[PDB]
Amino acid sequence: RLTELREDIDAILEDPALEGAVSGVVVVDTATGEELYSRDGGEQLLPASNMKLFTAAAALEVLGADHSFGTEVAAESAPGRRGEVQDLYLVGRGDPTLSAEDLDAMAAEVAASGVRTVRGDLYADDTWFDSERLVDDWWPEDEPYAYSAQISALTVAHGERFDTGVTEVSVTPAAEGEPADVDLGAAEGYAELDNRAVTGAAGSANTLVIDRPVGTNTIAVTGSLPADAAPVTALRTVDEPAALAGHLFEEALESNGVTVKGDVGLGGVPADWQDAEVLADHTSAELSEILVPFMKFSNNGHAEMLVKSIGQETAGAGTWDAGLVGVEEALSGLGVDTAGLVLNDGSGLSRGNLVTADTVVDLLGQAGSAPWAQTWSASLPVAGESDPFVGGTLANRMRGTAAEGVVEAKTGTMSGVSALSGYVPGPEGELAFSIVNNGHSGPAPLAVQDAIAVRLAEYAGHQAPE
Ligand SMILES: *B(*)CNC(=O)Cc1ccccc1
Ligand SMILES: [Mg+2]
Ligand SMILES: [Mg+2]
Repeated sequence: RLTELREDIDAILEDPALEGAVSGVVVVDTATGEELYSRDGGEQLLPASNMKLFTAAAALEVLGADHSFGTEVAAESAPGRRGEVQDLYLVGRGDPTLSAEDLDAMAAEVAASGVRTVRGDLYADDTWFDSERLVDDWWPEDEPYAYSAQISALTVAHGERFDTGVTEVSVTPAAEGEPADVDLGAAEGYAELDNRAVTGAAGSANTLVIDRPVGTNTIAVTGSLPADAAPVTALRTVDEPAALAGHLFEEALESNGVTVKGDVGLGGVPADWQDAEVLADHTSAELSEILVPFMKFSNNGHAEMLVKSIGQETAGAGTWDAGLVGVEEALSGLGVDTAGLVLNDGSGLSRGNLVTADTVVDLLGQAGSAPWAQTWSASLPVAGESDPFVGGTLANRMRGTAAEGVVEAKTGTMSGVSALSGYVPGPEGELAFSIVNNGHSGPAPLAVQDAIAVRLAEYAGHQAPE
């Protein structure tokens, strides 16, 4: 029975899609610790987004399932009879899920506290983290896209997925020959527009490009939207997430009757304030809840914020340097052997990251008997599950197969790197597996990843639902 399985997995790895590819494959029955499969379990490989497994584990260890994040508004002193304060400070402390609406709720609190005029400047304070926005080796041609958003302590999160530091751009065709209409979303009056996009003849070719040219804050739109095309929308990153948080907050104060006479800028709360008057605050949901939209959709912004939050917890330094030492420690503390790990970021985006697959499986072991096991395993995408907040990055994979509704795993794909790692729970035993692929040159071996995962779910004692 165990011998049959071993051969099958051999055959699934004969796939011509894994040509020129090193491939780490490890499976461990978790109730015994018996190794069911190993091939190159100790080869170091880029993990892409599976690196998040490591980050998420550390965040629960260091910050707690119970941990929550805060944002505050501060003046040097409370307002008086005339309802005047000088400078105002929006201070964010690494909340990954802060909305425009939470900003509006805070704006109303500022109004309900009796401020009617900010006479000075409004300052965006994100100094709870350092201002290194990007990891060193992340690719500049990549910076305009959501998963590559700049990192900050004070970032406005968009939508129910809480994609941070981005705005939504919408492009609507007009009459043929006229400029397309461009809508910059949140970032209106913040980010510059360069619109060269035009409406083309009805049923012509869509050639629309939406860019943020490197090292600018300008949204350059080019190409031709067909008169009859549906409205196009895209999430693009902005430069300086906090500053936009600031912008959006002035707008909210205006909408809540509180006038600003000054400027909106980056600024830290001065040291020489004696006892700041906190005029408004917001608390995020708890980590265990935030884990869900982070892990299901693989949120890179969240990953890195989390790392910088670990560096604040273990050292009081919202820094990649400190947080990464933080994660390594936490994993070690977990009983994980971190010899093969090289940690260069929390999202997996960096090509300096390295893992081995024994290591990943190891992590899955330890995190499995952890006090916070259920909140951990509940954040993993569940194969074939159509509801986006259950399925996640596995929603439209392994449908109609024994894997559907059972296999919980994290995904991870970029050029030449793909990974799948997680649990196959079943009647037989709760299995834990890791599949990491490097070298391959065509499409990502998702078929292969699937084949294995589906075999395991059967080995564990599941049948395809029909
Ligand atoms: B974690 C699931 N995400 C992805 O597969 C997209 C991604 C993100 C970061 C690194 C590689 C791939
Ligand atoms: Mg605006
Ligand atoms: Mg089943």
